[PDB]
Amino acid sequence: FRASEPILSVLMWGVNHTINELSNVPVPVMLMPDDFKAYSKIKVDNHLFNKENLPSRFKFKEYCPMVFRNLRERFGIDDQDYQNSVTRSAPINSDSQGRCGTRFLTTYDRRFVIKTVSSEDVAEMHNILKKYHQFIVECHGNTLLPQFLGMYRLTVDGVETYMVVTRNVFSHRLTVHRKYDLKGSTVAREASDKEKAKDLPTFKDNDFLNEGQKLHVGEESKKNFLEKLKRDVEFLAQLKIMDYSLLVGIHDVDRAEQEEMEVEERAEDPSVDVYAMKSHESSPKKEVYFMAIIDILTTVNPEQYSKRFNEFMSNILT
Amino acid sequence: KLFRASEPILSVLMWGVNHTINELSNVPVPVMLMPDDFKAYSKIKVDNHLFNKENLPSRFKFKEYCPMVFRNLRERFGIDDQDYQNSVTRSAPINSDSQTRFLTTYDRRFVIKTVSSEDVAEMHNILKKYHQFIVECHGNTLLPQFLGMYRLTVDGVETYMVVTRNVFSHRLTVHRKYDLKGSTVAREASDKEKAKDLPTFKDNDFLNEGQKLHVGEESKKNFLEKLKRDVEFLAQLKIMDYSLLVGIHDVDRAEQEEMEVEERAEDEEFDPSVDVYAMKSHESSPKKEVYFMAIIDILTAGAEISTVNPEQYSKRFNEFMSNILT
Repeated sequence: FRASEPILSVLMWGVNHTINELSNVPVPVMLMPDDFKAYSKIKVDNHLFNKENLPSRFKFKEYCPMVFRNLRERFGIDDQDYQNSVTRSAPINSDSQGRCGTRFLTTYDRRFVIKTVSSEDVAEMHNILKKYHQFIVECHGNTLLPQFLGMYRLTVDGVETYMVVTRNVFSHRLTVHRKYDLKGSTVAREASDKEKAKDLPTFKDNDFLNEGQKLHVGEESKKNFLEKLKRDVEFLAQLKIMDYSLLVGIHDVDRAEQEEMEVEERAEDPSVDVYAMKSHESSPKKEVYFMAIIDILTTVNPEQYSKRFNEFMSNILT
Repeated sequence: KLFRASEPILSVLMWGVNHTINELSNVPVPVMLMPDDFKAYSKIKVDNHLFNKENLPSRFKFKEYCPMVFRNLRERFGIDDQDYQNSVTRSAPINSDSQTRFLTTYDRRFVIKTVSSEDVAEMHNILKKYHQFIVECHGNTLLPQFLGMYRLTVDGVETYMVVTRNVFSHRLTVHRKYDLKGSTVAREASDKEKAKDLPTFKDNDFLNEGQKLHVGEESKKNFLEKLKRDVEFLAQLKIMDYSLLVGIHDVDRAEQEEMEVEERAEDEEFDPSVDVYAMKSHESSPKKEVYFMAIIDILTAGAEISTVNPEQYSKRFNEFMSNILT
């Protein structure tokens, strides 16, 4: 069975079809250059058949099936785990920010996020995809960079929709009590918005800066984190990357307890290194940080944005 | 991991019966078939660029007629969809002895025929009646048991196919074959068929050969009763020109053939049908042979303009076949 929105049903049907389809096409010894130009396209038109959840006519297109499929194993994700996260239960909405873009979804299990990109972006992914993949080859899938697991284009009512599935920054288990969108840019737009008075506000640079923000990772982990950062922002620099920021999610354990308790009261802490990473445990007082670089796709010119982004983040940690 | 065949047409088939059957595994089995189900269909258009082409065409279309009705016709004939699927996708379907094309799954259990646009239409006209018939016979007929009907397109060329459980068994070999039409003497014999392969002998060939066909007296009854209602059903419609396929399997001969095969692994280097699976077989009154009989062409001098009609062909077909077995 499928979802609510006909597009969410065509998505589940698509990631299911494409992944199964891929289960029969053998894993190559290496990715040829054509694999970064290939794609799969499917046009369905069922008459009086199978329509209790799917549109009678729709199209589904998967960009570079082989390269993302490899990017998946490279990020240690089992295709079938990927498939079930998307087809088991319809993907719930998260919060599609009030600006550039359209929507932000997340699988029922909160593990993967489905961002609806633009035709422009889908073209950017293709330009960068080859280099980015080679980068991922020599990092062993260890980066604060978004780990792209798949990119699709669904069409319903002749309306094309582009999407870019990616493992989320925040964990699928633990809750993000306080969030941030550190751009690192020299003082411009970065503060009080209606957001501050929202469900979960996306505070910016100066908000975080004035809060004398506590981010004690240690001296062992802060090193390893900042060293990733150095090579990422440097990679992006190698290829003109447009205004990207660092996503910051904070999880207060003690607060989590209380919330968890009330839930248990009405009837009457740990991330997972691999299966929900990007997490960072606090040196002392119970907290977990979630940090990773974010809008790699799409006022001074960005090559200089690198050193600034790293220098801003270089001071956060302790 | 399921690779494909030689001809791109056989690869689009395996891809199709695999896609459609999996697709069907998610659409629940109805309490009953609505009238729309006999008018429905599923259509798929594939266009892969530089992807998945070591066995499949980069662009192709696949269409399945009335997915729900055949899927029901399948369980009604006691066939598991996945068993059906694997027979067609596990290993490319080999060619048979086409009288356009005649294929058979690697396991010899299902036969794939290439029908015409006309036939595909005939299937639709009869499909609701035929299905109702199958409902009240418990899948026990000498009539072809249609399991699926498709239309594949490659190089913009449409191809129609009608999958059906075969008359002959997938295990036992047919030593002598026949195509008994029952029609009053005419082309009641085979020309270049007598060639050397497995000849499709005809009425008069069978008639002159003093044909022994001892089915018994308990099975002869059940067969003729089963035949009476089929040819009568076909009559009720308009169907004609159909014949009865007859396959004979000599056990003792089979032994020898089987032995030499075992003998070569020595030098150079249980027995009958399954009522359920091979359900058209008939044991001979004496332990010596197995017969395979079922109606077949259900779709498509002096004075030509004044011949035999549907209602007349019925009684004749049953009367001719009524004497074959004893």
